[PDB]
Amino acid sequence: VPSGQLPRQLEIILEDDLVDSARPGDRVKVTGILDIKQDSPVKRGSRAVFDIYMKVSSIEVSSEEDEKKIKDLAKDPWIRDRIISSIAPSIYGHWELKEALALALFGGVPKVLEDTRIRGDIHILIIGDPGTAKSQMLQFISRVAPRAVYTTGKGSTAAGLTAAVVREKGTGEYYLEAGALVLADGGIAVIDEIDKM
Amino acid sequence: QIDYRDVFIEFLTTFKGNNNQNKYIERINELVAYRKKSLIIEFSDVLSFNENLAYEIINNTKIILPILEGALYDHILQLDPTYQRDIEKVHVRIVGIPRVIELRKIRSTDIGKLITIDGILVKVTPVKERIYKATYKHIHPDCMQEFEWPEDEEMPEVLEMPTICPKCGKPGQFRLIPEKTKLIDWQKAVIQERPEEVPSGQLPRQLEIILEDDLVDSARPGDRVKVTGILDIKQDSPVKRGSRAVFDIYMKVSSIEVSSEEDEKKIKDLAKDPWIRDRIISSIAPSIYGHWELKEALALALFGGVPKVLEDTRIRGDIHILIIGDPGTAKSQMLQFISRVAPRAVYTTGKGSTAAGLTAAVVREKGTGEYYLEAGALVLADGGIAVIDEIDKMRDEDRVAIHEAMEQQTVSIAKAGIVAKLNARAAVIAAGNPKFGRYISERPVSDNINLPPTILSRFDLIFILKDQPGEQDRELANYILDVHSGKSTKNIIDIDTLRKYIAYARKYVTPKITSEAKNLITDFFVEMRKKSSETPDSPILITPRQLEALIRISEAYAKMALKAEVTREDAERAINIMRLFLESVGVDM
Amino acid sequence: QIDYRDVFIEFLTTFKGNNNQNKYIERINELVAYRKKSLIIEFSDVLSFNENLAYEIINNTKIILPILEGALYDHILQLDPTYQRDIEKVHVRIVGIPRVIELRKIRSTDIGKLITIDGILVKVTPVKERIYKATYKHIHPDCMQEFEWPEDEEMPEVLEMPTICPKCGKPGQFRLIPEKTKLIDWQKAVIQERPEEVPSGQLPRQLEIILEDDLVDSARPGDRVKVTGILDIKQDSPVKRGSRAVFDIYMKVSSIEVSSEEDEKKIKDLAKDPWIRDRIISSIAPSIYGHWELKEALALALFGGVPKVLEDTRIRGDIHILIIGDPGTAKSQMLQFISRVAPRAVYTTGKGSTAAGLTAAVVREKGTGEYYLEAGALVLADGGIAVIDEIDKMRDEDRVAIHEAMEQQTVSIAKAGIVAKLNARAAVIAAGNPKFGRYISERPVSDNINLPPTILSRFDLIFILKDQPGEQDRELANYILDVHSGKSTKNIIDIDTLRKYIAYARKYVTPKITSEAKNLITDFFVEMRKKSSETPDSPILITPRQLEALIRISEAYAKMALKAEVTREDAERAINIMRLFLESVGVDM
DNA sequence: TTTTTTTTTTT
Ligand SMILES: [Mg+2]
Ligand SMILES: [Mg+2]
Ligand SMILES: [Zn+2]
Ligand SMILES: [Zn+2]
Repeated sequence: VPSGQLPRQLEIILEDDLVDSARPGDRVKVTGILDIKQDSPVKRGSRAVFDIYMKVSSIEVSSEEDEKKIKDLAKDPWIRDRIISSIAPSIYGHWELKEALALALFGGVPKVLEDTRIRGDIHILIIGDPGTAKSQMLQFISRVAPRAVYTTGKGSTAAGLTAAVVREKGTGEYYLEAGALVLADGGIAVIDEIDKM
Repeated sequence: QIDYRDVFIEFLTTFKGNNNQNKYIERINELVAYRKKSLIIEFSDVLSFNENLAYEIINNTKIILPILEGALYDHILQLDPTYQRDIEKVHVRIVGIPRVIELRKIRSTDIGKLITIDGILVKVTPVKERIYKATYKHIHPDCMQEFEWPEDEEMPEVLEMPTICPKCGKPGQFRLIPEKTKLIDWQKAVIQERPEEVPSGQLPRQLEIILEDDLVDSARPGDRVKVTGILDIKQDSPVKRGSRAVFDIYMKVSSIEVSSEEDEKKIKDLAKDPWIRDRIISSIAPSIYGHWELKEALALALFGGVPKVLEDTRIRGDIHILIIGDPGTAKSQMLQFISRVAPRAVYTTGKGSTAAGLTAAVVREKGTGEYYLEAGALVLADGGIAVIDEIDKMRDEDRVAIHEAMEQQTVSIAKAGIVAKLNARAAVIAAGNPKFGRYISERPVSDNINLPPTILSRFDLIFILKDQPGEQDRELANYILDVHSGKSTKNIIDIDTLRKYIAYARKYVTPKITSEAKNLITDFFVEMRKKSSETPDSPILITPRQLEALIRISEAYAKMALKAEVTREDAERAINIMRLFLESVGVDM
Repeated sequence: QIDYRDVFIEFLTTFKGNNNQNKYIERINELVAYRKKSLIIEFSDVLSFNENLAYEIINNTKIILPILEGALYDHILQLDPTYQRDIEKVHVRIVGIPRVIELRKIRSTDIGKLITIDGILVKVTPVKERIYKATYKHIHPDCMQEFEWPEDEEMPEVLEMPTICPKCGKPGQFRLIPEKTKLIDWQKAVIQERPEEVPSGQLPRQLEIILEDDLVDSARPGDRVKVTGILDIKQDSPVKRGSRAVFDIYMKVSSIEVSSEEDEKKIKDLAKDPWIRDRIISSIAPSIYGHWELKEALALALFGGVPKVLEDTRIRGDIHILIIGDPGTAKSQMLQFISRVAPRAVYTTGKGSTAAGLTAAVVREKGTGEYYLEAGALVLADGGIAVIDEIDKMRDEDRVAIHEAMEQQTVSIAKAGIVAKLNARAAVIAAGNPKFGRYISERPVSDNINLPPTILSRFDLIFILKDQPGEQDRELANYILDVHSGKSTKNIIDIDTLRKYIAYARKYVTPKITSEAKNLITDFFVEMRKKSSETPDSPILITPRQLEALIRISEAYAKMALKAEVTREDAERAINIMRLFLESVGVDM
């Protein structure tokens, strides 16, 4: 996005076996043919201006050499120390906090019992004086995690965190839109300035 | 090709059941007895009897289904002619189709084929009428003729009127004649996929289903059902131009399954054991050890007392239980167990789910602005059990209205020009955290749960759960890890058998109070009042509501053993459990 | 086919009533005398006279009702020639049809047959006009012709215009002529099923009914009614293209019954008892033990005083009662009994207890975006009794909003560009708990009640209920257990005849004050004022409102015995009950 | 319903 501008959007069409090939919030690479979009041909009067939409032919989300590379890293006896040392390299100190943040990236193993369920996710709360690089680390966590969402207490609403009802004015229909917590399912949700929410 | 009508008729009359009893004839006779007009058959039986017939049903259901219905109708009228002039069309429905498709996996290849879907009902529209054979009159000064426009064909889902009068061969204006128009019952429902099968990070899908004829009002909203039928593309408005060559898909329901005499025999047999009362206590929440007093109370709540309806007043028969447990005391384990074991239960929190927190609310219409009513948690749980976790942070509006619903079991509205009264006869089981994090023994109960003392008097029993760091910690730690690995106890009753046991007792047992039980309860209540009077700072008010609790608790014990009357033993147990409750809150009984 | 109008005319004259008085002959006379234009026929008197006439009326209702009505019109014409050119068409109403169908059980087969439905009226639209015979003029320079479009046929519900002029056989445009158009009165109302028949966990359903001609304004919302007629499909917007061959169901009302000379005889017989006052008091909440003085007060509020309307002022005639008591003192149970026996009552416990919900609310009409008033609890209770529960839990700023309603019996709103006044002539009965939940004898009376003196002066009687344990618990426990055992008190006036007695007394008895009663009331008021001046610490102000409370109470006692004037004994009873109220608040006399 | 600024009544 250029300076002082808002992000742009494009409409894509998935057909046949390409449906349900991705989830919202994913970074994708999409290939296909561009075409102009027609929606109300009968609406005569000016409006000789059309929008462009993409006709998808193949979609990629986000492999053998990498797996070999990963296995070699795990062979080092001090791999755990290397991983901790790699969390926010630009921050001095805070070794205990860095160690805990590494654990939350991996997490535990969920367990389904006879009656109840045990979560595998780890929740971390940080309280610190201003200027202690709390926000710098959280920015790093949201960038290194395979799936993460960064939110702020003041810039978030209850509807925007769980699900927002969108009335389809074209047909007068109600349907849900995924919120921040839903989009972070299976990942990490990062909340800054939780005390100010 | 081969006429299966003869095969179908002999199959029904010569079906070897569990003992070759020909159960299909039995239900056919039952159908004639009550004029049910709908016969259901199992696909497994058809396949076992003649797999060739089964394949035709599952492959060409569009063509051969009316053929089979005609053969069945002829057999029914031949067996009994009185069925005529009452039902002109019988219905045959297939269940247990092996072609099961997940809701999210439906594609274009499944359109027009017989498939079955499993899901949850969310919305049900009121019953309406659909035209399948209309009658029209040509308004042209020379015609004055009446005719049925959809000639030799059923009226499609799209209402269309003739352009040229068939009788006079002229165009013009046509008027519908409702008096000579055939109608069929029509209902629309929405089915939603279960949360278990929803992929991660995605919203649940929905599907529109249409119920017609006797299938209307076959399932209350919020029930897990299995639906079988045909898929088709919806046509909301075919005359709407604007491209949009895409369409949704809906389902024409042909058979719906929701979720015995032998059970009643085994239920009565299960009650023959004189130790049945203690067995039921053990069967409650087998995962958690100890907490026998709390387990005993929950068993009484499920059975409940017998409500009294008099000429001028109504007396509550439900039993309300309050649990105040420290954090980490696993107060949500049996609460989840209670919901599963209860035949009808509603799970919610203090704030509720919708705008109507617990009792009810009045909401303006989004489209028209008209005022209507929305049922709360208590109303939706009428006749069952309402499990309300986290009772201590209910809405401020409900903090006053709950007084009437908890005692009079009614919700009264006199707002925005609407006067209404809704029944709320539901037993309430609620859990709340202490207002100071950890419970304080020396302090009273009112200043420990953050509720008005009036509400406390409306609860039959109150129990306090404390996480005492005693010797049990080692056992508790081992117990917690054993639950992680997996373990179970023995000599209990499964939830499935227990659930029907409670349902049977609540429908056929109405215990009566005897003189011996009457005298025992009277003496204890007088004794209760004296003890509270002596203490000038009693932590719990002893009101006449307590006397009603003794009657209700004692009746539950008799209902627990399917007793016709209440005896001394039932009264003695009722007194003892109340004595423990007074000790728990810190009253020297 | 044979005719029956001769038998119908014969039945109207040859039928013998209970005493062979030929009421239908008398009923015809009343119809002619008052130009009633509508006649009511009981179905139980038709099959008894001729069973054959009963079935044809039920079955072929469409093609036999106009025939019978036409014959009756000729019978009236000879009975009174002047009835002509006053009422051109007459109507006959049939009630007590054996075909009664529950609202939820209506299906396709029930359309087109005479049925009966019992329910509750919730809303009525204002009276309108419907065209059943239109007159048109062809706007085409050649034609200039006027005609009635629907020939030999009543104009359908859908407004249809001619396409070809019958006078000239040419197309064009036509102009309606309102001056030559025949109209019929039209009204729409919505009926709701009673809560008794609503299934548990479900919201009540509604049905739309149409009242036409003299049936308009025959009932008001909130009334239990029994309606008879024919169902039909609703063609609200037939011009709406877009498929949707699904139609709703509405009801064409033929007769309506709301909620008898024999009742008057029964009521008058009851008043002959010298101890009728005692019997009425004993009949108030028989299931509640004790509280005799509170039961006496509740009886007075049900009957009330005599409002005075003068050329310059209006004087309140209603009686207001306030009850303060400890929890579990049967306050809510007794209040619920009032709503059952009162002809019109409104209940409000926790929801709608705000200022807007109690008197009136200004709501934005989303149809046009403007503002209009919505009736509150007190306005909806006009002419009846308003019951308020948990008054002590109401906010003080919300509670003061009813000061004008309790005394001036009007509600005035000046908000958001709306200035309006509404009538709120209702009796207010309120219940609540003391300041500290339970009454404390150590604290004075003033802080125990915790209410401003301004609102206390508006209550005619105030009672304090104390739950003090003692020797009466055994009697209370025995009485409660006896109630649970099914035992009931005898020699008690039951519910429905008590409701009739109160309704008759309120609208037919107007006692007047005599000279004997004037002296007794004046003397007590002077004595009461002196006692109040003696003690300045009293929590109750003795204002002139108290003097009028004595007048209102004394009139109610006379009205309770169907007496035409207030005598010495009635004044003495009013003074006696006033003494107890003063003693109940610590004001000795 | 949803975020927004606004005057208003009422949560
Ligand atoms: Mg920061
Ligand atoms: Mg009460
Ligand atoms: Zn024609
Ligand atoms: Zn003409």
